Parts: sequence; structure tokens; C-alpha cells
Amino acid sequence: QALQKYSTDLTARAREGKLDPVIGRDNEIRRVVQVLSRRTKNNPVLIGEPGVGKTAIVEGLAQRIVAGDVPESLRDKTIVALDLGSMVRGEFEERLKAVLDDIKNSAGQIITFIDELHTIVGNMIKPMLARGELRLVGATTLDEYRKHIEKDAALERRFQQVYVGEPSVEDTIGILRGLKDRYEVHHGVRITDSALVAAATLSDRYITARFLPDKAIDLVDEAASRLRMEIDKEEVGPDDIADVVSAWTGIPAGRLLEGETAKLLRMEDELGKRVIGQKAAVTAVSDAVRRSRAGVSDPNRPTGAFMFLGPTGVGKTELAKALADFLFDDERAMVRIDMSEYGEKHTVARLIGAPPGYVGYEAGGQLTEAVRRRPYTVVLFDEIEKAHPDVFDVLLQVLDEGRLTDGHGRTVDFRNTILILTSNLGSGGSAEQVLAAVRATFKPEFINRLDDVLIFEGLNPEELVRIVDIQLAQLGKRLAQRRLQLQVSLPAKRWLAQRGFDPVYGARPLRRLVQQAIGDQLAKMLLAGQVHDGDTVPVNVSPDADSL
Amino acid sequence: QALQKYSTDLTARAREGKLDPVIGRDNEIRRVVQVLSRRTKNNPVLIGEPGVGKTAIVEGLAQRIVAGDVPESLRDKTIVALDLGSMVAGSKYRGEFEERLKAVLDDIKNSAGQIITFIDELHTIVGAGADAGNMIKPMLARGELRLVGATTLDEYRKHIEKDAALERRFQQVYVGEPSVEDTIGILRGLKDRYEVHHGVRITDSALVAAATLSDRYITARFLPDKAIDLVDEAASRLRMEIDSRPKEEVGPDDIADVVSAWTGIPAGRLLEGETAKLLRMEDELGKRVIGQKAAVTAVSDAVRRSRAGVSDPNRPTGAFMFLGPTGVGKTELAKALADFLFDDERAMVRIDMSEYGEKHTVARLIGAPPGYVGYEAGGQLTEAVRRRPYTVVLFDEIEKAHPDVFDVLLQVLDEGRLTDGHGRTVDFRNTILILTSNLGSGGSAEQVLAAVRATFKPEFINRLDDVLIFEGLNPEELVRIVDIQLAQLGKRLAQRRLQLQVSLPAKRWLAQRGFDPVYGARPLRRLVQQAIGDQLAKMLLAGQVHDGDTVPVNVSPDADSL
Amino acid sequence: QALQKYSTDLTARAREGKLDPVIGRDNEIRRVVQVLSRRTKNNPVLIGEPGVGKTAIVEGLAQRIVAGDVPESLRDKTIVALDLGSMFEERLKAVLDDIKNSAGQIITFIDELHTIVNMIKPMLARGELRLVGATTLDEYRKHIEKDAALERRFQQVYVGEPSVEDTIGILRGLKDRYEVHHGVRITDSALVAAATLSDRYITARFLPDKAIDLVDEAASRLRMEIDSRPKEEVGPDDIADVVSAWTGIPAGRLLEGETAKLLRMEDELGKRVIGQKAAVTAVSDAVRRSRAGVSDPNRPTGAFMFLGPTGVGKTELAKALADFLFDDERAMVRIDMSEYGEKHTVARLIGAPPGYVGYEAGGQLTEAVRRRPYTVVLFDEIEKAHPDVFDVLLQVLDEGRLTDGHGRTVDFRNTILILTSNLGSGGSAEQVLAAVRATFKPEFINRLDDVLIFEGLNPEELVRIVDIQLAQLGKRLAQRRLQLQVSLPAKRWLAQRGFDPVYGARPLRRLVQQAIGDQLAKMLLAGQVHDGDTVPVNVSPDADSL
Ligand SMILES: Nc1ncnc2c1ncn2[C@@H]1O[C@H](COP(=O)(O)OP(=O)(O)OP(O)(O)=S)[C@@H](O)[C@H]1O
Ligand SMILES: Nc1ncnc2c1ncn2[C@@H]1O[C@H](COP(=O)(O)OP(=O)(O)OP(O)(O)=S)[C@@H](O)[C@H]1O
Ligand SMILES: Nc1ncnc2c1ncn2[C@@H]1O[C@H](COP(=O)(O)OP(=O)(O)OP(O)(O)=S)[C@@H](O)[C@H]1O
Ligand SMILES: Nc1ncnc2c1ncn2[C@@H]1O[C@H](COP(=O)(O)OP(=O)(O)OP(O)(O)=S)[C@@H](O)[C@H]1O
Ligand SMILES: Nc1ncnc2c1ncn2[C@@H]1O[C@H](COP(=O)(O)OP(=O)(O)O)[C@@H](O)[C@H]1O
Ligand SMILES: Nc1ncnc2c1ncn2[C@@H]1O[C@H](COP(=O)(O)OP(=O)(O)O)[C@@H](O)[C@H]1O
Repeated sequence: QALQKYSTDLTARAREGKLDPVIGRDNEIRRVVQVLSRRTKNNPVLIGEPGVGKTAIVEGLAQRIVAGDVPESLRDKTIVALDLGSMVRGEFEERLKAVLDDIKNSAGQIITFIDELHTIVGNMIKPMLARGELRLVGATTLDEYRKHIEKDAALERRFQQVYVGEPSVEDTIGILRGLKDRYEVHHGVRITDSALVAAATLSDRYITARFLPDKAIDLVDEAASRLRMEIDKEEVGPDDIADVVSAWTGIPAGRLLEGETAKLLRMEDELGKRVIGQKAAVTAVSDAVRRSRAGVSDPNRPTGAFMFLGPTGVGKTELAKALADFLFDDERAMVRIDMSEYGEKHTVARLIGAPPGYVGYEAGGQLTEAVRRRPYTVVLFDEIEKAHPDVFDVLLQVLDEGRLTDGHGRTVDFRNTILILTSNLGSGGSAEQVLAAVRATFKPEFINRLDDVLIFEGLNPEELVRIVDIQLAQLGKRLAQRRLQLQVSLPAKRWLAQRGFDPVYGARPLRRLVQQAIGDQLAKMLLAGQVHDGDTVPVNVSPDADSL
Repeated sequence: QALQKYSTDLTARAREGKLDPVIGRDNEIRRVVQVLSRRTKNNPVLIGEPGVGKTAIVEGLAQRIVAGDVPESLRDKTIVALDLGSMVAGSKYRGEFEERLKAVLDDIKNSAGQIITFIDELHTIVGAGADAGNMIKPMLARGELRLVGATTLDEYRKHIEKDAALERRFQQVYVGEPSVEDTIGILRGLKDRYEVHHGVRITDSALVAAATLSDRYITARFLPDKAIDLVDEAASRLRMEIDSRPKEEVGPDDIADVVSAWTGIPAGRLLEGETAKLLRMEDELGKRVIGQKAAVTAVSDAVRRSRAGVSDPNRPTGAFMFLGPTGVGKTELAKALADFLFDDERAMVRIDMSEYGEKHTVARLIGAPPGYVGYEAGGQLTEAVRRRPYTVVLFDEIEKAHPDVFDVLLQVLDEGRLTDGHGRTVDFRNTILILTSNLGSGGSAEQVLAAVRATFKPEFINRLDDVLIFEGLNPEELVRIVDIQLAQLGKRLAQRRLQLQVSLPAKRWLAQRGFDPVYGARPLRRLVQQAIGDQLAKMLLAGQVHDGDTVPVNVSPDADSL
Repeated sequence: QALQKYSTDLTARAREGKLDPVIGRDNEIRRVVQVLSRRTKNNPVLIGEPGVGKTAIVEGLAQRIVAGDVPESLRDKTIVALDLGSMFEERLKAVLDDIKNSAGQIITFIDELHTIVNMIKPMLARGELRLVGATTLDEYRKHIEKDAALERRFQQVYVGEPSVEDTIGILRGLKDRYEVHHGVRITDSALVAAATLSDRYITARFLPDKAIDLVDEAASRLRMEIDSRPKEEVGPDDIADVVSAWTGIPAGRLLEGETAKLLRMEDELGKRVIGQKAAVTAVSDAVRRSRAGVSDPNRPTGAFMFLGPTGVGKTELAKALADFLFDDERAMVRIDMSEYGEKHTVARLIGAPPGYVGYEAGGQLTEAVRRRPYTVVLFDEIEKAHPDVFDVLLQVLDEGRLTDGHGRTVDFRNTILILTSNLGSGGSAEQVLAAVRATFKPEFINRLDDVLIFEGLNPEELVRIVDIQLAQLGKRLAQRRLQLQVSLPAKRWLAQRGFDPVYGARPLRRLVQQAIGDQLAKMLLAGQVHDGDTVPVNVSPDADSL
């Protein structure tokens, strides 16, 4: 008791009850008390993620001790904690000597407890430990333990691992409903099982950074404190927590609800807000994605394997960029891999990378290393017609079983991704020879496993005004730093169509063609004068070109 | 008062009887003595792979000194357990560890030559520098202190042999691991300590079974403690089972229970229920593999022999290669087997030999030599098998990889050996290698048994076991195949509450269309999908179908309909 | 009660009404009290940068406490502070005894507790003192980030710096304290000028304090110029003046002589770079769209890469760019990406982390851009570097900052980024297009400006190059006063002879040297061409005599 100033007790304060009961996880306690009852390789170590209940388990064991249920060997033996962030160059070993000598002259079996000892281990506790007078019960995380206790240890022969992965939704619900009254007297508002389960499921699904047993308690206590402060509604409810989750992540409370009906019914113009025209294609793709997640298709298949070809610049990619945006909440998800370099027989191994020990190994394959991470992407395939007739075997293997093999040896999974095989075939035919050319060029049976093979319909000579109109609505945001508004006039706006189409690349220059013109033609006025932040900047169609 | 707070007295500890009774190893104690009794440079160092008892010899020497069984110039020497973890620990100044080390050395050399010293794990002697662990050499190479040490092979080579002028002052005593008989002796010697600690009893048959199993199934650690740990584990488990629960001694099958409770190997003596399952195998496997009566008996007999106790302990549990016409159920038989003895279809290690048409692609299942790109990662197959040493290896369609990959299996088989990049070795002694093919393609048994000979080599066909040939799909049993497929579909339709009322003519037309003689039952799952699943999907999201309805099917004159 | 001297009070000052002006951040105060009235992860800390007003945050918290908008457990809570000017370990026990023995009613506020973290850890383990603090992000991340013992009792609360509309009233509340020393008038124009000028350009300090120091130095400058040799009030002029004298980046209304040069950049730069009309147009449109305030606020004010055939001007253009903005060539940061042939050379431009041999040396890029953050960086031969520095540049683009070994963050939102290479060198347009798309990933080229292409030299373009080289040689051998006399036939002869359209202009320098300097240096050491002389040259049948 001489230097008990860097150490807290667990049984003394247990004699008062300032701890929390840890109902659940009764296997781990039995495993630990069994390990601690051996003769060699005793003093186990708790291995698990941060925020899972390791301290909870050791406290539950402490409470079972103070009650008295364990074998009388372990009975009548106290526990003492330690905090290492208080010890830490030097004199850390001096205080280590002090505490170890204290334990040693205590002359008993007073168990210790050392949290995150991966900062402690070194050679100073092994001569103490391989003698049988002290019992240390530590804790750390999996990969960290694999670091400090495997390379420089040579001590792992005297440490026994114990695994505590994570509780489930149903278990953390029981945990919450056990730990409810304490807060109903801390603040005291009211609690609803609907609120508890909503917190559990929503945290599990959307707060993908922290973990369950502490993550749920954090949100619940935060909502309770907010609703106690709000009195500056005497209950907490599902909305009373969804508001907090929305404030936390950024996604509003609306979309944080039922994710099947109210989502698969949003396959409407919500796409057409980014894509223009091609409503037939949007409808076909929406039906394909709706029926795919019904729950009757085979569980090993891409979530969609359709392709679309024809004229460029119509927004072929734009459909996919909007599609990934709506589904996976990001448009920086699709990955475009051109099928141009893959015109050689040998280069098919570029998108995998076969051997360990050859040129391209560490970089991985172009396709897999960009899929095994972020398994939610939307892969694109430009000019699928120019790829050698050997990658199509790879594609077959993809859309015949939702998995593939890289070179490292890993297995990449494709059962919740979307394939899109763009092209440029069909330059002359409307709907009669384009399908015949697609049948003849590709293997006519490989196409069978594909979904709808729709062709994008051309842009109406009128329906360029809508695309350029979204373009103008966008570029209106550009000069929001000086609030200089812009003009609109059908002659000027339609003047962009016949002079910016150039029907070989569709509408790719239609952004630069107008942005450089208007921006850099007004950029001198923006420094000289002639405008302030209420002026329509009336631009007109001069006899030849677009001056102001 | 110098070596009083940096050292204990191992001799006095042994006098207090609190040490373990070493049994055997008289050769090494005699060698250590006849080295420690030299004139100059008398410092033995016990060397050997970790776990084999490199300290136990020093405790034995201490016990022998205390008892008085040593030569004339070795009596009453009081060997000392020195330590450096508590000398270099608290010192933050210039030249402070030196005063402590010099005080210890001075206290040694003042007394007569009767303070024989013992530093354990002396690979911690070269550091402490910043000229440390190096001022000791002038006293080492003159016979002033004795310094019995103990270090592992790896640490020795890595830490000392880089300091040659210091290694000269040492002598090596290669402490090799003991054999099974010596292990049984040691275990029988130590039995009483655990029998007293845990209030249970331990049987000699249990000790023998422990010393025999711990050598055949845990091939990563070493014997004299690898065995003892099992006895301790089983004693503790029996203690816990006795207590806390309102024929009280360990048995020779509780050890098998432990050594199967980890490493996954089902090693045992056929406890009840297991024998019922094994006897009930050919039929229990038939519910997933209709057809192929000849093959199932062979694999079943292999498993039976392997688990009954009559099989060569150093060779795989079977190396079958079955081949036949396309779409007959080869891969499916393998998967059904793995599902039988694991109930986990994704717990086997299949590798697709269709990818290895190139020569150099073999490196994925071996690794890379030292000094190349992927070296510390290992080999795919070797890594997958080093853990889970009970899987069912598969070689999908081994006819593509050109005849060089046949020169690794050539010794994987018949020994269960393989060596990856780091130079390790793995054991395939309790796996079931299975490698399909498609040689033949229509030809009779004597037109495909020529393809095998002209494709492989005698050194290869001689390795593997019976070359099972698969028959063709009988035109009748396809009704049961369609039955299986509809059962799997109904199993997929369980999140909802749907059932099916499949009619006999519909089932007949199904088994009739999509079994073309060249491809077997392969175009059946896709047909079932495109004729039931999509038709239902177009019919469920648009009303007119709801969960609970026992959906019937019809045999309309056109393609099948509801 | 025995803490009144070692620690000041915020309960007496609350009633006595004297308080620094507080405005806004009421939602932050509400968040503070909401997290204070919790059971776990209570008593937060403040994260930010120097010049937020976090002491002001807790002061407004105290004023609202004494006014009364609190929950039931906050009967004025008598919040206090712990003076770090109270600095052995024996006094601290009794100093903390009053806080411990309290009912959690004299909770303290440890301003800048970053380094305090032995004694207070167990004293906090029981949940009796709040010790709400105020620190910064760097100190949070280097001090209290990895320790899992204390991250269970601290829930950070981020703060927003730029609040121009309220900084107006802040100045209104602080203008008085500077009109007494400086007998000057800082008009409302000066208030809203300090508010809306130094934010985007002087992003080295922060708005609430850099704006205070701006008006402070402006009032000092005005009281200075009041005397004999230099206006009677601060307006929109002295503010911009002080904007210029900070970090070198110029930013005002207009320097009344810079608007002409900027309109004339293309023409002025054509006398040092020759040809490349598209290139000069694009490189000119890039800086004018920035100096006027049109460009986007979170981006380097210039970043693009060009390539093509050799000997065309890919480096000369960037060198002229460094010339026309700083008036000297040495004011360019140039690092050649050729030596970065291995992976582990990333720390050469980043600095090795604490604990290794070269630790105080610092990087080669981040250290040169941290101080004086306006120069132009030249990444010569970017194609040669290991394809991992490309990932650092990935962060650099569209984000505008990077971290080095010590853990500090530097800014890149006002510099120019030049990268060059010669990918392909034989492909006309499509080969090189696919090559640049394939060597760098499309997610890195996405962010860039136009990737330019240089076209190559032609006959009409080489006579001007010859004239430039001859003027340069004159400038060189002017210090022996041997000014040249060259004939137009010889000029055209050189421009014709050195023309080959595969190497560009370097053969022209080679020919100039080997043709003139040979004979000139032969004569100059044998006499007869002594100083103060004018040598003629004339086209001989093959050579050109002197
Ligand atoms: N089964 C449980 N019963 C009671 N409380 C639990 C349970 N599981 C988790 N908790 C609580 O969840 C919180 C997590 O505490 P910790 O045990 O420290 O977390 P951890 O997962 O063990 O990792 P650390 O220690 O936070 S790094 C504590 O408030 C526990 O009381
Ligand atoms: N001949 C023996 N007689 C009695 N017990 C033995 C004998 N050999 C080994 N043991 C026991 O087996 C275990 C071996 O432990 P140690 O020899 O102390 O470990 P070690 O040999 O020092 O190996 P390292 O390098 O320290 S991991 C102990 O439990 C010993 O009691
Ligand atoms: N006797 C059988 N019992 C059950 N399913 C069978 C049987 N014979 C064939 N099948 C089915 O036939 C299909 C093809 O079986 P697989 O074994 O996967 O093909 P395969 O044997 O690998 O032939 P190849 O040469 O590899 S294409 C699967 O859907 C099996 O379920
Ligand atoms: N348009 C130009 N204007 C002025 N000097 C030029 C021009 N083009 C080439 N030169 C000269 O020719 C030489 C080429 O200079 P650099 O720009 O360094 O070469 P480069 O064009 O960058 O090609 P590389 O890839 O760097 S070798 C220098 O001596 C320049 O002065
Ligand atoms: N339906 C559309 N909706 C919105 N923008 C479009 C649409 N079609 C074309 N665009 C514009 O035209 C450009 C060309 O799109 P895209 O088809 O991806 O080019 P490419 O033909 O090179 O694939 C896009 O940058 C986009 O801004
Ligand atoms: N919102 C505000 N309005 C007026 N004056 C303020 C405001 N915030 C702070 N101040 C005053 O200006 C100074 C800002 O310095 P300080 O608060 O120490 O910066 P930091 O928050 O970085 O520590 C304070 O001394 C305070 O008296």
C-alpha cells in the first residue's frame, strides 16, 4: 500500500457498487477464470477491438469475486488496476521497479491489471513473471498485439489470448435496456424500446467508424442530454435519435428510414435530374435494379450486367455517374478502365497481375485492386469491341460466379457491384443492323447472361436546350463570389447548339466552348468595371459571334 | 551488498525445495560440469530450439550441487541468477550503469572462485551501450566468473555471431529435443505436481496418449513442453467441470478432446454418434450426389479407414483423381463431400488449374525466393493450408496447366510435403487431395485410359490412388435432379413465406429440355432461373403475387408458365 | 475559499459586468452546456487556432450563466479558472482540495491544458471536477490522441474562424481601445476593409486576430506618417498597405500600375519566350483570372503540366514566368524529380519524423513553401519520379495543404504549380494523349488545368531566337567592352543552318558558340582585338570571318 498512487482498485469500490453490472458475456468470464487457474501459461490477455467491453468483462469478474462464486483458489484475492499514461526519457523504469517491488513484497496473489500494455512490452517483468508470485491480466487490440508481442517479445510463450469480437444488434439492445434507469435518474425524461432499437440499428448501419456497445450508449446519452437541454416532449423516440444521427453524419433524417420501398420508388427523375432524355433507358435500368434486389435471384451474380452503346457525348457515362451517386451516395465511385491497351494477347494479365516476383505484382491488377477495396463501385469498359477475345473469358467468369482471383492470392467478390460495358458500335444502323453487328462481333452466347442491351437514343435538336440549361444553371454558381447575375435569351442559348454540337464527340466541348468564351470574354470587364452585382450582363448575338 | 539487490540465489531456492524435479539428461549435465571445471575460459552456453528444456538443465545442476553429487572442486558454489533488466533500467546520466556493473564484478572477484554465475537469455548482453557488455571480456577469458547461459538458436546467430571476438569466450552445448520415450519418462516424473495442484488424478494411459498425440498433430512446437501443456489444459478443464456444477480423473480421450478442440483435426477414438454418421455415409452423401455409385464408396472407405485407425500416418488421407464426361457432378461431388464433413461449403481450398497455362504462374502456390518482390507474403496455397490443417484441397480441371505444374504435386502427393519461400515445411498428411479432369470426352474406358497415359507420366500416375471413371447421366434420374434444384430454390424462398406446387408434367418437360448429351445437367440451373425466378420477379413487384401464396406452376403448350 | 489568490474569478466579474465583447457562437455555448450535462464523455475541450476567441467563448458562457438560461443542475455553477501563472507539488494538493471537496459547484476552466498532460488523472477518475479547457488541433493530435486513458473524458468541439459579418461588430467593440493611443479615425470603411480584404490573401494568421493586428499596425503607421514626412484617418489605403507588407503576397485595391502590365503580359512575355501562341494565351489567362479574385478559393492559384518535343521552350517559359513576377530568376523554387528513382525518397522533401538521424533538417519543399508562401515551384521531369510522390501531389491538388514529419500543416492556396515531361516525344497527338492518360491515373489528371502541348520550331520562328541569343552574347561580353557588329546575312545564315526540327534550339546555341566564340577567343588571347572594340562579321563561302 506504499505507492498506490498510480493504481486504482476494483474490489474496494466493488464493496460500494460504483461499477456497472455487465449482464451478458458470461462465457468470457468462465474462460478467463479457467485460464487463471492453471500452473503454467496462466495470466491471460484480452484481445479485441477498442470499445467492446474488455474493461466490462474484468469488472464483471471483479463483481463475481466480491459476491463469491469462483473456485476458492481464486476467492479471497483482490485486483488492482494500473494507468500507463501516468508513468510516461527515463524514470518510467524506476517507477516500474517501485510498483513491481510493492507487488513482490506484498507476498501474495493480489492480481494486477494493465490496460493497453503494448506500450510496456520489457525484459524487466519476465524475470519477475517466470517465478510465480504475480498475476497480470492485460488487454490490447488484435493487430497491435500482433506487433509488440510477436516480433520483439520472445515472451508469447507465457501469455494466453482471449478473443472478444463484438456484440450483435440484439445483444447491444439487451445491454441498453439493462442500462436505462441510471440515465432516467441522471437526466430523467422517458425511454422507448423503439428509440433503443432505432439507435442500435442506425448506429450499426451508418456510424461505420466506432463500435457497438459504446457507440449506442454515446448516441442514446447525447439525445437524452439534448432533450433535457431543449426545455430552455418528455420522451425520447426514433425521430428523437434520427435527428441526432442526421446532425452527426450529414445525411438528413428523411433518407434515414425504410431502405427498400421508399428507395426503389425513387428511381424516378431523381436520375433524370442529372441525366437528360433517355427516359426509356432510365426506366429499363430502374426495373433491372428493382427486380435484382427482390430476393429470388441467385446469391452469386453482379447486381447488374447491362451495357449501352451508340453515339458518344450523349451522356453515356453521365448515366453511370448519377447511378452510383444515387445508390452508393457518391459519384466518385465508378472506375473506368479503357479496353484499348488490352489489344495484345499477353496484356490480359495487366488487370490481375499474375505472379509474385515479377514486374507487375505490387501494383495489383487494374480491375481487382480497385474493387477489393470499395466493393461498391460501378466499373466501366470503354470500347469493349476492341478488347482481345480473351478478356471476355474473364468477364464470363465474373458474371457466372460473383468472385475472382488476383495474383496475390486473394479472392475479390462481385456479388454487389454493377457492370457497364460502353462502346461505339452502330454508326450507320438505327435499330436493324446495330444488333446484328453486336451479335456477330461478340460471342452471341456471352450476351445471353447480360441484361437489357438498350441503345441510347439520339438527342432531339430541341433537346439540347435542356442539357445546356442544366449547364447554365450550374455555371450560374461560378461567379457567386461577386454575385454577378447572368442573362438568358433563346437566340443566344440555342446559338450554342448548332455551334457546339460537332456530332463526332457529342457534347464534351459544350462545357469548355461556352465557359472559356463567356468567362474569359467578361474577365476583363470584371476588372475594369461596367458591371456590379445586380446586372444581368446582357450578352447578345452579334452579326458573326458572341460579343456582349 | 553489491550482488544482493541485482541477484537472487538459485541454490538456496533449490534448497527450499521449490524447484521442479528434472528427470534424465545426464549427458548434458556431465558435459556442463566438465566444461565448468576447466582452467581458463570456463563458460558453457546451452543452445537449442526453444522449448526443449534449456533452463531445466541448469536447475538440474543446482539440485545436484545442493544434494552433493558433483566432483571435488564443485562443492558449495551457490550458483547465482544474475539479471540485467534491473541494472540498465534506472539510469539517466553519463556513466551510471558502469558503476553498478563494476560493483557487481568487484564483489564477484573479491570472493574466491565460488560464485558461479547464471545469466539467462544472454542475447541481452550486447546492448546497454548508449562500451557495455564488453568490459566483461577481460574477466570472462580468464576464469574469474563462470556465467552459465541459455539462448535460442536464432537469437544466438543474430545477436552474438556478429561480435566474433566475444563469441570466442563461450562454449556451446547443443541441447537437442528429446524423443517420445524420454518425453513419456519426463511426463511420468512430473505427474505428481499437477496431480497435487489440481485435486484430480491422471492415468498413465492418458500420459502416453498425450505424448503420442502431441507429436503427430501439433507440428509447430516442441516436445517436452508441448506435451505437458496438454495435461495441464485437461486437468484444468476437468477441475472447472467438477466445480460450479451441482469418474473424477482425466482419461486418455480427454487429451484427444483437447488436441481436437484446437487445430480442428478430428483425431479421436470414435466417440458415439460419429460412428453412426460414418456408417450412415454412402446414403447420407447420396442426397446431394445422384448417380455415381462407384465413386462415393471409394471416398467413403477412405474417410472410414483414416478415422478408424488403419492408415499410414505419413501420407495424405487420399489422393483421388476422378475424370469423365462433361457435366456429370465431379466438382459437385467434391463440394458435397466438403459439405458433409464440415457443413461449410466455403471451408475448402479450391484452386483453378485453368489459369496456370503459363509456366511462371506456379509461384502463387509456392512463394518467391529470398531477394525478390513478394517474399515476406508467402505462398497462397501454403498459407491457406498452414492454418486449417483439415481442409479438402481441389484442383479444378487439371488439364490446362502445361506439364510443369505436375512437378510440384509429384511430391505433394505420397508425402504431404511442401516448402514455401521462407524455407518452411507444411504437412498435408490429413487432407484429401482431389483433382478433376476432362480427358476422354465420349471415349470408352480404354480410350481415356490411353489419354491419361499419353498425357501424364508413370512417376505421376503411380503416385495418386484409384483413377475413378464417371458414368454418363442416366436418362431416368433427371427427375430427382430437378427435385434437388427445386428444393434449393424453395430454400432460397424462405425470407418470404412462398411455396411451390410443381406439377409432374412440368417437372418432366424440365428434365427433358436442357440436358443435351454433350454438356449434361449444366444448362439446368440457368434454365430454372430464367423460367421461374425472373417470371416471379416480374410478377411480385407488380402485385398479383404476395408472400404466403402456394404458387402453382403449369405445363402450357408454349414455354412453361405459372 | 483558499484558492482566491492562486486563481482569479469569473463569478465576481460576471456580476461586476466587465467582460470582453462576445457575439455569436451561442449554438456553441448550447453545445457546451449540453455536453456538460451528461454522464459519460462530459467536460469537453476547445479545438481551434490562435485567434478564435475561446477564452471569449467561456466568457460568454459565464455571462449567460450569470444571466440565466441554464438547466436545473447549474445554479450559476461558479465556474472559475486555474492560473498557470501559479508556478512544489505540495501546494497543488490543497489547491485541488477545494475543487474536490466542492459539490461540483466551483468547477474550473484550465485555459490551455495541452501540456499539463500523475496528479490530476486519479483526481478526475471519480468525476468531480470538469476542467474544461481550450487547446488547438496540433496539440490535441500530438499530446492527447493515442492515450486511451483520457480520450474517454473529452469530447472535442470544433469552432469556425471566419465570421466577417460579426467581426464588424467585434471591431466596433474594440475600435475604442485603439483610438486612445493612436489619435486616429478608423472609419467604417476601414472596419469593413479589414473585414473583407485580408481573409483570402493573408491566410497565414486568422481573421479575428489578423484583423486586429492589421488595424493596429495601420493605426501605428498612420500615427507615424502624421509627423513631418509621410491623410488624417485610416481608410481603404493603409489597410491594403499593411496587406502588402505581410508574407510578400500583394493584395489591395489596385496598385494603379499593375493593371497595365497584367493587360500586357502576353506581349511582354513574347520577348523572352518565342512561339507557342496557345501556350502563352493559356498561361496568361491563368494568372489574370486570379489576381482579380475570379479563381476558386480552395485551389493552388495555378497548377498545370505540359510536355512535347525537346528544345522548344518547356523550361524557358516557366523561367520567364518566374522572371516577370519576381524580377529575378533565383526567386523560383526548383526541384528536379529525376533523382526520385526509389520509394523511400519521399522523406527528402518531407523531413524525417521525430526519432531518426536527420530530424531538424526539415524537408526540401514543405520547408521552402512554409515561409514566403508565394513563389513558383518547378517539378522538372515529373515522369521520372516514383509513382508514390504522385500520390502526395494528388493530395496537394484540390485540397491545398500537406503534412510533414513533425505534424505541422502548411498551405499551398496562393502558389503556382509547374510540372513537365516529354512523354512519347514521337507521337503526334493520340499516342501522347493515351500515354499521359495511362502513366498517371485518370483520378489525378482529373483535377489539373489544361495539359499543354508545345508544337515545335519553324523557320520564321528562328531568326528572332538568333537575335535573342546575339543580344545575350552582347550582354555577356560587354564587360570587356567588345560590342558586336553582325550583318543580317550572317543572322539569316545562322537561323537557316541551325534548324533541324528534332532537337529544337539547342543546336543553335551550339552553332553560335562554335562559330563565333571559337575565333573570338582565339583572337582575344593573341592580342589585336583589345578592349573597347567593335568586331564585324561577314558570311564567308563556308564559315564567317571576323
Ligand atoms: N456487456 C456489457 N455490459 C455492460 N456494459 C457494457 C457491456 N459491453 C460494453 N459495456 C460498456 O461499454 C463501455 C465500453 O467500455 P470499455 O470496456 O472500456 O470498452 P472496450 O470495448 O473494452 O475498449 P476500451 O477499453 O474502451 S479501449 C463501458 O461503459 C462499458 O460499461
Ligand atoms: N528434463 C526435464 N525434467 C523436468 N522438467 C523438464 C525437463 N525438460 C523440460 N521440462 C519442463 O518443460 C518446460 C520447459 O521450460 P523451460 O526449459 O524453462 O523453457 P526453456 O527451456 O528455457 O525454453 P525458453 O528458451 O526459455 S522459451 C518446463 O515446464 C520444465 O519443467
Ligand atoms: N448425380 C448428380 N447429383 C446431383 N447433381 C448432379 C448430378 N449430376 C449432375 N449434377 C448437376 O450437374 C451440374 C454440373 O455439375 P458440376 O460437377 O459442377 O459440373 P462438372 O462435374 O464440374 O463438369 P465440368 O467438366 O467441370 S463442366 C450441377 O448443377 C450438379 O448439381
Ligand atoms: N520559344 C523560345 N523562346 C526562347 N528561348 C527558347 C525558346 N525555345 C527554345 N529556347 C532556347 O532553347 C533552349 C531550350 O531551353 P529549355 O526550355 O530548357 O529546353 P526545353 O524546351 O525545356 O526542352 P527540355 O526537355 O527541357 S531538354 C534554351 O537555351 C532556350 O533559351
Ligand atoms: N444527359 C446529360 N445530362 C447532363 N450532362 C450531359 C448529358 N449528356 C451530355 N452531357 C454533358 O456532355 C459531356 C459528355 O458526357 P460523356 O458522354 O461522359 O462524354 P463522352 O462522350 O466523352 O463519354 C459531359 O461532360 C456532360 O457535362
Ligand atoms: N468575439 C469577440 N469580440 C470582441 N473581442 C473579442 C472576441 N473574442 C475575443 N476577443 C478579445 O480579443 C482577444 C482574442 O485573443 P484570444 O481569445 O486569446 O485568442 P485565442 O482564442 O486564439 O486564445 C481576447 O483577449 C478577447 O479579449
